Parts: sequence; structure tokens; C-alpha cells
Amino acid sequence: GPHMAQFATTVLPPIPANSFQLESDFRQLKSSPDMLYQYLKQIEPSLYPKLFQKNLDPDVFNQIVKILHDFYIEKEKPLLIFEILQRLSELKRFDMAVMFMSETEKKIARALFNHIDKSGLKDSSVEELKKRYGG
Repeated sequence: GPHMAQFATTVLPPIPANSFQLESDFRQLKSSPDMLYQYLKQIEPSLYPKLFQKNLDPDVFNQIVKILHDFYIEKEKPLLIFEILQRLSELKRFDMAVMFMSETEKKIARALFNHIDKSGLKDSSVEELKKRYGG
């Protein structure tokens, strides 16, 4: 409504050991995207291929993208969004996560590559990774 609701008292959880632990912390914070940004800030791109090595989740795939869209574009560097999206593209389930996305998640995914491009970042991987997520 026109006012802010009462939110529960919560604190950014530690960095997870594997995807089972990551998706648990994503699905509990999905309604708190402003702390999801700060939870993402703990996680380095070197953990992305290792957490998700046995599988990804389609809801985690769209949540990573959905937090990059409204926070890493404003608060972090355009290069960081691009590196995060690249780590996920090497996952064995990533294209099944794209298959479970709708137009509403794909318009967010391209809006990342649209901001990265206009920020001055030009590589063949920019236009490849945009088509892998929503071309």
C-alpha cells in the first residue's frame, strides 16, 4: 500500500557451502531484495561455478538477475554484473533455468546486457550472453 509494511528482524546469513544452502537463503530473502544485494556482495564469482556444480535452480537464476537489475547497476560496476552472468552460463542446468523464465524475467536479463553495453563494455561475449539468457 501507500505506507511501508512491518518487516521481520533479519541479518545477512553466512556464505553457503553449496547450492542447497544458497537457494535456501535466496528463497527466504526473495521478498527482501535490498538485503539480497548485500548477501550477493559477500559471494565472489569464484564461488558461483562451485556452489552450482551439481545443479542450478530456475528461481535462483531469475533472482540473481533480478537483484543485478536494480542494485548492481546502481551500486556496483557494470563489469561485475557481466562477470556474474558469465559464471552462471557455464552451469549444466543454466539453459533449463532460461526455459523456465518468462518474458517478465527475460526483459530483466536483457536490461543487464543493455546497461553493460552502453557503459562502454564491448566484447563478443556481451552479445552471446544476452542471447543465451533471452535472445
